Amino acid sequence: SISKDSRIAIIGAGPAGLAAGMYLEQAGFHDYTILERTDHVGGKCHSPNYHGRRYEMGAIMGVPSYDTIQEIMDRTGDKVDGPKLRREFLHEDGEIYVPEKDPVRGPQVMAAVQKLGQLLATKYQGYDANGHYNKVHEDLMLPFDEFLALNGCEAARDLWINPFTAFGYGHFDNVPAAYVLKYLDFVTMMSFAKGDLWTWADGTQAMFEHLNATLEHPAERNVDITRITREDGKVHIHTTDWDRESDVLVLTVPLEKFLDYSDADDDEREYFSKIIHQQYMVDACLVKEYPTISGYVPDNMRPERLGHVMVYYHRWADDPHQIITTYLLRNHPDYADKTQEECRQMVLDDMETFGHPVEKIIEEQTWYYFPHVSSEDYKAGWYEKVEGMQGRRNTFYAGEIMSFGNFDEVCHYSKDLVTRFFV
Ligand SMILES: Cc1cc2nc3c(=O)[nH]c(=O)nc-3n(C[C@H](O)[C@H](O)[C@H](O)COP(=O)(O)OP(=O)(O)OC[C@H]3O[C@@H](n4cnc5c(N)ncnc54)[C@H](O)[C@@H]3O)c2cc1C
Ligand code: NA
Repeated sequence: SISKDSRIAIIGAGPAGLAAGMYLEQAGFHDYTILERTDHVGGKCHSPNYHGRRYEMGAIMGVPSYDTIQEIMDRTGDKVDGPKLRREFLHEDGEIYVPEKDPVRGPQVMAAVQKLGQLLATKYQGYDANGHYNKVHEDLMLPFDEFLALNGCEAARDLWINPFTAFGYGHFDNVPAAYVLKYLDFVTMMSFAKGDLWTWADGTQAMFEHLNATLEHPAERNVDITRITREDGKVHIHTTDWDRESDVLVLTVPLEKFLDYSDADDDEREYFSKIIHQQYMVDACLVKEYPTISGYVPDNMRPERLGHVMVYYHRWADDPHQIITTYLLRNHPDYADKTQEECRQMVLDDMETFGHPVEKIIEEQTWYYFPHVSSEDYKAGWYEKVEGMQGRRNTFYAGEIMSFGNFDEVCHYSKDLVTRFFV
């Protein structure tokens, strides 16, 4: 479909762009370049150093069905070798509870989970295909909570919420089921429930730094792209230090932000303007009365508790002076955005309520997170349109918006992008 001698410009050296280069290269496309704006690779897989070890400012974990990430690891020599994950559940007052042994609610949840599994196995068979170019059932276009209510499966939300809302992906009242069930597909949900999770001692970033190194063309970094245009069957890229012509453009960067430095056409502008994102804030903390385990707080995952700590990550069990990361959301469609200052204050108060008071915040990051569209826009055929635009003026669209904000999903999509359009 596309000629091996094409000059291919990939924008972004996150998992998505690095994967694009890997699978292009392995398909015989040797003239790609990856353009990265920062000084580093891995994107939201970001594993900085502290006291001889690496902590996670972004992604922490995978599941055994992360087949594409296994291929990446087959290529780099990396191994799943991080510390074990364990967790407790806390109420918003900090008291420990065991929802798995709630004799009334527990059965209700697992019964709903059983029923949903059967629906997914029959009625919604195909729901978990990567990307959204296979048009899902209309039901999956509804907010997850409405999708569950339609099917009499409300109580299932209790299991699904913890690795979703706490993981920054937003709230079940508004986020379409399509996203939730592609990420937390039945088998993936089961792996999470069971604690069968991948972590890396050197961070999730490490395998991406290593992938980049294995590439024929490691990413070019500190590349400040000021403008892109696509006249006359060609791509023209202008950066502070140069400007070059390519034959093919691959975007793994945010598509609404792309509008501000490109000759974006009417469709691009109209549709990329609909993209909404999460403001997901992570605080790298030194604390007293070091936790003995990670904690989730479902009470603080309610929209009424927006900006509160939903979860904190106990990474290094042996060293009580190592980093504990905290996680909170600053936005919700039906609420005013929470300010950084006020959310930072909640980090301190909540961690104190939890009995693990903060001595120091050494790093803090609000991420551009989980780009997506509303149920209304999804229903109106957003992905039909954008997937119909694939290749228009030699521009291909990828990254988080085109699949899901998880590093296996975006890598998987980049791989299939090669199969779908290039080979
Ligand atoms: C706190 C947190 C927890 C997470 N937990 C998990 C998890 O448990 N499991 C999981 O699978 N995933 C997890 N993720 C999500 C995962 O990290 C991302 O979905 C993944 O990194 C997406 O890869 P990407 O390449 O599409 O986007 P990104 O990682 O965001 O990378 C995009 C790249 O493009 C670059 N870029 C942006 N603009 C430009 C520009 N204008 N010009 C050039 N380059 C540009 C960026 O600098 C970046 O390198 C987590 C993320 C965070 C923040
Ligand atoms: Na459970």
